[PDB]
Amino acid sequence: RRDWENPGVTQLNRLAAHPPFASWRNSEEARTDRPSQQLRSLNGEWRFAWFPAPEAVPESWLECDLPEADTVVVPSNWQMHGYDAPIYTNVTYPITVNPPFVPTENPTGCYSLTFNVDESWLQEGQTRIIFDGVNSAFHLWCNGRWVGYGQDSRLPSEFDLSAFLRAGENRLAVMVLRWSDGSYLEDQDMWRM
Amino acid sequence: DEANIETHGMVPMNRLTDDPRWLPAMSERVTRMVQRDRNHPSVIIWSLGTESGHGANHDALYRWIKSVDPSRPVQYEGGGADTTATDIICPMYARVDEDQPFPAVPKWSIKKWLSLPGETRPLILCEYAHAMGNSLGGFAKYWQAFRQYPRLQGGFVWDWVDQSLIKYDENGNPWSAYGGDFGDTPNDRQFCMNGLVFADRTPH
Amino acid sequence: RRDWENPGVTQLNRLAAHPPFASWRNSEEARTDRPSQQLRSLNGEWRFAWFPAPEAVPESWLECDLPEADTVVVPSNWQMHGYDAPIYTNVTYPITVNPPFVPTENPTGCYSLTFNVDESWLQEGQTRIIFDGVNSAFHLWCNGRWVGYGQDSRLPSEFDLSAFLRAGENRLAVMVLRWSDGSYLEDQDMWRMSGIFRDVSLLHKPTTQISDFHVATRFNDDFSRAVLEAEVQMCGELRDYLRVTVSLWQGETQVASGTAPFGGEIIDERGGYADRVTLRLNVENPKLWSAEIPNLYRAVVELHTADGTLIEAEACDVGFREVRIENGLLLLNGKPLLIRGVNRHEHHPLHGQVMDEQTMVQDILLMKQNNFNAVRCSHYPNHPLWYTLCDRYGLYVVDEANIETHGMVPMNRLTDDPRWLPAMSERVTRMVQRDRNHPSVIIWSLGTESGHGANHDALYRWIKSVDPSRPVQYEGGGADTTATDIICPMYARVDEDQPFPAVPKWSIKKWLSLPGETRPLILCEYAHAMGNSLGGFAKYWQAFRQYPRLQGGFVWDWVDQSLIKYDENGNPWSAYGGDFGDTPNDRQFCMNGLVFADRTPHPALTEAKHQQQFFQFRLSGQTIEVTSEYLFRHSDNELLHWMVALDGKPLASGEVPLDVAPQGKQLIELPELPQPESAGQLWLTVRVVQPNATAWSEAGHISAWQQWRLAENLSVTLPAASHAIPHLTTSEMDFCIELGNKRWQFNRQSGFLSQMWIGDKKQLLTPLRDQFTRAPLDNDIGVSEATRIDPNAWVERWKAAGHYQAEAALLQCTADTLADAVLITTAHAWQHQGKTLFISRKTYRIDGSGQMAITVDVEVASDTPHPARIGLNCQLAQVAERVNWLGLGPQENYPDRLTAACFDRWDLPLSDMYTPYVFPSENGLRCGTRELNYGPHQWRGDFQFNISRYSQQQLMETSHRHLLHAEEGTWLNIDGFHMGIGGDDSWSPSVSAEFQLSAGRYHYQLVWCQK
Ligand SMILES: O=C1O[C@H](CO)[C@H](O)[C@H](O)[C@H]1O
Ligand SMILES: O=C1O[C@H](CO)[C@H](O)[C@H](O)[C@H]1O
Ligand SMILES: [Mg+2]
Ligand SMILES: [Mg+2]
Ligand SMILES: [Mg+2]
Ligand SMILES: [Mg+2]
Ligand code: NA
Ligand code: NA
Ligand code: NA
Ligand code: NA
Ligand code: NA
Ligand code: NA
Repeated sequence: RRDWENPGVTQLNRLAAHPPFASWRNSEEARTDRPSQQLRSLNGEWRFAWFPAPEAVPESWLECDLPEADTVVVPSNWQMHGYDAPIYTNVTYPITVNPPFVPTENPTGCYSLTFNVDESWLQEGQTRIIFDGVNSAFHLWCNGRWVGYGQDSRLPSEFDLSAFLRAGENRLAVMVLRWSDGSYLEDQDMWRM
Repeated sequence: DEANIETHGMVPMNRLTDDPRWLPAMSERVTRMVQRDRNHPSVIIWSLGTESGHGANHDALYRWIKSVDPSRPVQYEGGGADTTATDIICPMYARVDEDQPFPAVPKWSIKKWLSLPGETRPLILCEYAHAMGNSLGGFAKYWQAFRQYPRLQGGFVWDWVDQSLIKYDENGNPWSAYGGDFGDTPNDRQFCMNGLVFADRTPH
Repeated sequence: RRDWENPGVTQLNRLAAHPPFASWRNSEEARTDRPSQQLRSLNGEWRFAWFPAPEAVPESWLECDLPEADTVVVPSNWQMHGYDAPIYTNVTYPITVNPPFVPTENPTGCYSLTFNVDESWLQEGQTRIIFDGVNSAFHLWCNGRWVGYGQDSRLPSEFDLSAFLRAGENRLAVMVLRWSDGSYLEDQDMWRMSGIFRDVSLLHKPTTQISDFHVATRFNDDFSRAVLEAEVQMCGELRDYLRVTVSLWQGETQVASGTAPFGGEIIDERGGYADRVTLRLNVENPKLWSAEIPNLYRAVVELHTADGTLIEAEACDVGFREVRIENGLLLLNGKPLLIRGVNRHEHHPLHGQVMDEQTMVQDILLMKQNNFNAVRCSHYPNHPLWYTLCDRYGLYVVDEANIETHGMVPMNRLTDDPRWLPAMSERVTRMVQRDRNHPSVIIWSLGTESGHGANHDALYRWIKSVDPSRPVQYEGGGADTTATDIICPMYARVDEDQPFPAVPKWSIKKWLSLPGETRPLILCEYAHAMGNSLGGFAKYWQAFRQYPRLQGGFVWDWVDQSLIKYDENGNPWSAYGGDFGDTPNDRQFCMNGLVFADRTPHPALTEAKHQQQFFQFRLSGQTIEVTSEYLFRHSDNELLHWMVALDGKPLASGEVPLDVAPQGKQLIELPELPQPESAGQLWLTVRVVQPNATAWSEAGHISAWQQWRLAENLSVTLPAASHAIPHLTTSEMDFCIELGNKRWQFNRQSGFLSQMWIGDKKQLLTPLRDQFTRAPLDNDIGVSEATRIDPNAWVERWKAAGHYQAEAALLQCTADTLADAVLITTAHAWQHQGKTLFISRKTYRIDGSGQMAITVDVEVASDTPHPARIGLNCQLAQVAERVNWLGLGPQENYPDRLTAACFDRWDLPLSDMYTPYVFPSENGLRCGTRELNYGPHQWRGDFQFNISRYSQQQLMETSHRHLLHAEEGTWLNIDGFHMGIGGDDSWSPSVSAEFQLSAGRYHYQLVWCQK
């Protein structure tokens, strides 16, 4: 399935959209808008590898960090890290106009992260992952198992990781595609990253 | 608040937005936006996106919003700035006194646009006074009209900050780069710099 | 991927929807609409194998026929071949409600077809396959390779097989799933079946082709001039030499034509559509289309080169008509319509939901023959041929999207969820893209019973934007939401409000004038014709005619959804909910039609025909005023026949040609009617007859009728004096009376006439007793179940009050000898647990002439539920071939459903005095009867009666008509009064107050004698 070349598939297993949540367990913290122990940020150093196309991504990556990958800061546009060139085009699409298809040479960004989750999250409640922005489409894996897929580079994509998380170390695998059928709806006059 | 939808490069511009096949993809960019930001008081108007012509998908989504959230007007400039999918006449670069009668999507003088037969909507340019390089000549002409005409309620200058990027030379000294400076081609060169301030926020 | 449990995946590799194509390579064949060599049918014998789930299907099936498979005909529903059971459920979903998931045990139908494909089809062009209907989802394979997937059981799914085919033998494998996420949007109240129930075919199109085309017709103020606008789209390589020619034909005469190269007008800053072209043809004095005169033109769309070389041609029938709502009225060609509509499901007693041309033609003819001019596709796009037939025969059509989520809680849980907007949009948009060129379709419907959600508002606007030529309606959420141009309630009553919270059903007359309301009102459903129903139908039509903005409605519904099953002896019988083991099920609720599944009319059909007549009549003196309700046609195929009779005895008759303009009037002066030579009531009956046969009716067809009482001469002459005097004999247990060869016996213990003798042959099998109950009609029952009682239903109120258990208690029984007669006086009280329900006081006067005059006076406790009837009954020993009566007929008629019946002398075989409702109940009643004759018996008076070989007891104890058995003798029920049957709906008391027996005291008299 080349879900990234089908406008009929804009996501897979993605949760419903909603207003900003923090899941406070103290009304006074909610009122004052202070931090919430139930909302953790995964921003920081991640592992990253660049590929010319998704077909070039090694399957071992799903359950094992790629030795040749680099440690980079997230969030970020990989063009700003020098992996490939940012493209500045106004009206004309950066790829051949042939919907819903995109170029076979599709820059793929493979992000990964090893993290731990406090025990209590594993015994009760629902734990979801929130990607406020991924350009322009991606597939998600947690501990080697496929979780979901999502499009639209400017809105959050959320997925329930409750059934995927384990005690100790967990690993996220995010394969980001530069181009997708979603690109046909994102032809803004700005740098294409 | 504007939906992440722009199909400017299509020919015609509404080839996708008038196609029911793309209604699903388009609807999610609109509906998920409203679901996320509808509680923000700062958001006072919803936008269906930009430069995607005027397609039947815009009308459907326009009505969806009007139904889901009647507290905010909905605007969209595609297809002539005054279609059935916008509550506000929101032209891009329409001039103060001079008409630009392009076929199908003319940009009437804003003073004239307001009184076209049957027209009663407020007019707020979603884009005007292209601030590219040494620009903003004639800016005062817009504000004199905004103040004299009740229904001419302003607009949004294009735009805030230059989209120039930092590159370094041999001596590791930084310089502002634009289209094509990364080997990117085809590219549109300096057309990515239309701000009132430099990328570092230094005022023009 | 479990695509069948993902509302985000409604298809894979499916081609865009479009109007009917045939890819003619000859313009003349396109014009005449003859067959096309480029459109083959793959209908016929296929290979089929049934599996309990998709995971049980062997991979070998993808490239090799399964030996265990059977050869079956396609199209078809596999439940009809017996592979599994069809399920009948109304509102509750046939599967657990857990969107978007379905049962793991999901019946899977594996179809396959080995067929040939000629090399010419593969050497060039595009070969695609078209599945007109697959219920409810399927994956497709061609020569072992996966092609695509499709959902929405009521619209065609097309795929390009150009790259999968080979010259010679090919094999298609189709895995059909019974359940899918699509099922959540298909909760219509009908049998739940599955399979490839619609046509399958192969269509060859050129590389450069016509990919779509829209036809529009706009007019000037008086419709004296029209402009036909045709937008045509193409696929393939764009070239300057390409051209499109749209020609309009009226028979073999080309009336107009237009040619132009591709390239539309500039649309936006990026230009226009280079792959599109709009042709505009001027048409002077166009012949207008309507259900009255279905005038049609032929539009031929030719894709060709600059100098005339044809690439391909498509075409359609064009009906010049304008549909618009103005000032609160729905107008057709500038005239306010009056919809005589009916809801019609696609149902066949043997084939299930497979539709064939014969059946469709038979339905249309019956509909038009019974004065219907409109039909609603309840509740999904129909078989494509349906629209073509409606275009040609002339019926107004409401095309409806296949969307119904009745079983959800609340009803709009999915339709208000943006996550289901994609699935919903495809059912609406693909429908419009398919049927937008059919003139018969005058209104689009967004579906039914799915509440009102934001998705409806979005799609409503989409249609309004894409096709401004037709109004859009939708009843969900209150029938008057922002998603409907027409107030279209279901079962809203005429004068009575039903103020339900949130979604009240206002009296239709009240609904129109609610503050701020200005829209027209047309019920999308009314007069629920379930079983013995349609009582009160005349009230709706009187309102429709008096109020301009009340423009009709669609009766629910056309045909009973019963299915044929065979007994141990191989004889067929009609089955309903649960008869296939299906459970849960909603029993007989699937049978609400005006006609039986085999299309035999129910008695109600005639009441509808009469009320939907297109000619109205008024009588003044000897002048009959005929008014035409036709909006466009003159009465050029009608003659008025009149007849005057004295109590059934023809006095005079004649004929007069009708020449009335649409909405015009005609005065007909009847000649001098000579006074009768005897006493009695003179009756005038008029009938509109169509001399000539038509495309929908045969010569001599009766389209309308009406009756009037003329002069009446009350009899004042007393009977010839008798010399004989009946002799009264008394015993401890009986009061016997004898006169000549006749004898009467009254049981002194029961107080009823226990026997009568002609000569010395017994006349009764059961004593003549009072009866205050009736075998419950479906309307009496409502949704009351034995395990789920609804206390409000009439049957429940009667049961709770003990009307069915009441025992007659003798209060009096005397006998007096008069000058020339014997007088028996009786009095009974029916009590239930100390409560006196009824009191019956009678007198039987037997004179020397042998006549027994029975006088009855009944008292009804004001606080007991109003009784179903007030009469007498007995089982006669006689079993005669015919029934002759002077009263309303010839068909079954009840107090609130007798406008269609006429007063006259009727004679029918006993069998016709019984209406075979699949679910047995009180039936066959005839009202306003002054004389009844059966065998040597004659009853005179002013009563209601029904007569058959079935007792009320058997009828109420029997669930299916094929289980009834003729009892000994003939059961006779003679009522002085009978309650209405109702029908405004069949799930709440619907009998209007004026037809309820609430007078408290009743009186009636009957004379029983021998002829
Ligand atoms: O119409 C427009 O004009 C600007 C030109 O700089 C810029 O491209 C905006 O994104 C676009 O909406
Ligand atoms: O409201 C309705 O009433 C009918 C009852 O027989 C039938 O279920 C229709 O499909 C439904 O729309
Ligand atoms: Mg996609
Ligand atoms: Mg642009
Ligand atoms: Mg699905
Ligand atoms: Mg229903
Ligand atoms: Na102003
Ligand atoms: Na720019
Ligand atoms: Na009316
Ligand atoms: Na029903
Ligand atoms: Na005539
Ligand atoms: Na019964």
